[PDB]
Order: sequence, then structure tokens, then C-alpha cells
Amino acid sequence: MKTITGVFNSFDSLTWTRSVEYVYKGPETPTWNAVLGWSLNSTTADPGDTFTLILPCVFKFITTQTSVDLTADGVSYATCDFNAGEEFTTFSSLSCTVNSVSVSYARVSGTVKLPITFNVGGTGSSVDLADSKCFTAGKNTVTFMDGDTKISTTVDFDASPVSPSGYITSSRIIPSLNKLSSLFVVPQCENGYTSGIMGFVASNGATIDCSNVNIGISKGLNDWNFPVSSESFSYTKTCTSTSITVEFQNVPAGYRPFVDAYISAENIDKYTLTYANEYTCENGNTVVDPFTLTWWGYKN
Repeated sequence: MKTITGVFNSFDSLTWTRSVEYVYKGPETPTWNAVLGWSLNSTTADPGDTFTLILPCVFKFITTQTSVDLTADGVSYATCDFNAGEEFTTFSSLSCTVNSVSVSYARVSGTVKLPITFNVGGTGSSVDLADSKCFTAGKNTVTFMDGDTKISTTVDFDASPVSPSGYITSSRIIPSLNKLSSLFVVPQCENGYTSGIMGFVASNGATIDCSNVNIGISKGLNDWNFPVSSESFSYTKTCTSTSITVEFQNVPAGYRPFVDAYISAENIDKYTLTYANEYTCENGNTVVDPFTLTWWGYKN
């Protein structure tokens, strides 16, 4: 019946788990595990009271469960539902409820482990652009909040191993929507671009969701190759269920044109994009460098 704050009281560790699928400890790479400390006082907390954990800069939880319990020595003191930020908010959260228990306690403390990935960009969306500025390569402080309480720990995020000079592509599963976002950034031109055609044709069983696209020019890219800003500029586009195509003109120096779209896949773990990738740096000659990628996912 009341909302209480300050249940979560420490950020004990943030560690990345290396798997066969994932090779470098990037912020968006599954899976990061945040171990948090929590403490409840029965004189200030009653069963049915609620409290929330805030995770700034966290895209999603990597789990198929809808909730996680705060438990100690086999007793469930609270149930916390996952509320991923995704493309809706820059932060994810837990919404928790204090559980009734068969033990009486005055004070009890424990930890919880949260499987997450961070959002450092992915599209021209308001959400991704803001989060694109969340972290830099190297040492960072990751802060979560419960009401006015701030809890933090340090972590070291490797920069992308992919050169930001060439074309950039990225895809990311949006669990609540059963969709992915997918991004193409045009290769860099030193002194802007005369012209270009950027986008992708979907195949196998992928189709483009034309109601959720972003076309922008970004002022450079962050440490993970993602747009940090998005401004309009001179282009025409055509979006159909199988292809998004953006023809552009007269982009100035210092900027990177990009395009991103939501994708609906018959199989969210396997689809194919064919990328047009044509561009004519200013004062230069047209490059026509199409290529195809198969995107593979390990969603459960």
C-alpha cells in the first residue's frame, strides 16, 4: 500500500560473461551481470509495499523470466518484475513488491544478480541517441538508483574492434516487440559526400517495418560506431516490405549518413540483408560496393 525507497543499497560487482557467440566485452554484448545488495526492514516495509530499481543506460534484461526474487537462505523477501527500456526509455527498471514470509525478521539483507546489456546506441531514435552518450571506452562508473539512493561500481568497456572509417552495421533484438532494429552507416568521406544510396533489402523471412525507420546525418560516431546525433539533410527514400533505400545529396564534412529500420523476421535468430552501399565522396568518384550479411541471434 505504500511505495518505499532505498531497498537496494550497494552495487557489488558488474562482470561480463565471455561465451562462444560473443568475443569482446562491449556494453551491448550479452551478457553483463550486475550483483546488487539489498536490505529490508520490517518496521518500515510491509508485504505488498512497492519499490523500484532504476538502471540508467540499460537496454534490456537477458532472461526469458518476467521477474527475479530478492532471496536469502531460501526465503523470497520480494519479487521484482523486469521493465526493459528498449526503444521506449533510456533506462530499464525493476518494479518490486515486498513478499510476505514465514520467518519474522527485523532486518534482512541479501543480493540479487541481474543479467543485462547496456544501451550505447543503435538507431537514430531519441532513446538511442541519448544513450549513445552514456559511456566512453575504458573505465566507467555505472550508477543505478532506488529513489534518491545512488549505488555504483566501476567497469571497463572495450571499444568496438571494427574501424569506424568503413561501413558500419549492427542489429539488436527488441524482446517486447519480437522485432530487431538494424542499422547501416555509410563509409566515411573526409570532406562530405556528393551523393550516395544507402539501405538494405531483406530476405529469407525478414521484412522491413517501414513505420519505424530513422534516416539522419550524425556528427561522427561513438566508441561503438553508433550515431550520436541526427539531423535532417537532403535525401529521398523509398520503403517497401522488402527494401529501404535512401538516396542522398550534398552532405557536409564531419557527418555520417545512416539509416535504420525495425525488422520483422519469421525467425528472429536468422535473416539476411543485402546492402546497396554506394557513395561518392565530394571531389571524388562514385564507389559501388554492395555486400550481403547473414545475421544470427541466440534469443530463447
